[PDB]
Amino acid sequence: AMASSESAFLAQHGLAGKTVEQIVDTIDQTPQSRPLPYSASITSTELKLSDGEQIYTLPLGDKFYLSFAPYEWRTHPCFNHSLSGCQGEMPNKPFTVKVTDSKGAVIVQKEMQSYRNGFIGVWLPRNMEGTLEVSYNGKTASHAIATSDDSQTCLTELPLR
Amino acid sequence: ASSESAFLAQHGLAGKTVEQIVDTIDQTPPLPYSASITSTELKLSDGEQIYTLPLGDKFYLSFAPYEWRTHPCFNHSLSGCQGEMPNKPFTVKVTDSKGAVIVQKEMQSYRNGFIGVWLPRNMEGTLEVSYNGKTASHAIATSDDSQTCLTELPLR
Ligand SMILES: [Cl-]
Repeated sequence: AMASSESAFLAQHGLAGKTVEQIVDTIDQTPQSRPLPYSASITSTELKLSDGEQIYTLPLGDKFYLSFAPYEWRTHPCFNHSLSGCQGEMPNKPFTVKVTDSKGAVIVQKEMQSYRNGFIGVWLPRNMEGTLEVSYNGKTASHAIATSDDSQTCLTELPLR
Repeated sequence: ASSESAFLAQHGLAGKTVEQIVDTIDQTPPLPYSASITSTELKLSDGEQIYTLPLGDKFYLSFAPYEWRTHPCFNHSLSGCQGEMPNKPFTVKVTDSKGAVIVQKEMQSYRNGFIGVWLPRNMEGTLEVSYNGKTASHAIATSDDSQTCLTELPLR
């Protein structure tokens, strides 16, 4: 009969009518310093949103979201990515990004720009295992990744050497 | 925890992707809640409040082949007029405007007489359904304002 607080939250933060990917992309890529006015974190299966004590959960779709932040000097640990609170070391930098699965298939291969928050997000098939490689100005980092339901959505262990 | 998050947990929708939730609902063999799907979201209600779950990259189209009788339908929901041919085998083909075959599958209609397909967004094309040497066809589109229910499929 009446609009939920959850539905109203969506409407007031610019998120109504968007697909869940567009919502995640919009939030992760917002060109503001952190923290954002509301909290947002992402797991293998849910986007969690909050205006205060109260939490809304939006199911993800067919694709797993991995957000990673390459670094040169220092890093911080991360399991589920905070779209609203975390700052990576390298904002607005051009990277070359390659994701390859366990049987050699290239899933991602392109030039990507890190966001204001220093992260890059990719949308990946679920239940794969593979490798992410990142490269910047002659330097590279790589790390094993997986996209099962218990896999992390945040990868910060990418020291460029 | 919000009314919304609790609702999902309580009805065992927690940790499912939005496609799994839609599939579960549409394919159920008497859900204690209401549900309606649009081009861009799933609406859920407990009768007091309405929750909205954004869909993903694919459009959900639910359709009902028929032989003798049919009913008009805008967006697909649990309530309203149901389909006509429950738990039957069909062969479903979807071709896009440039002739690419998008789906070609044998699919079983659900207890409500519908079949659901997940399609790329912003495409136009044709849906064709076969059953016992009879066929039905209809133009379809998956734009942000297209309907998610198609009942105009007379098997002939
Ligand atoms: Cl709510």
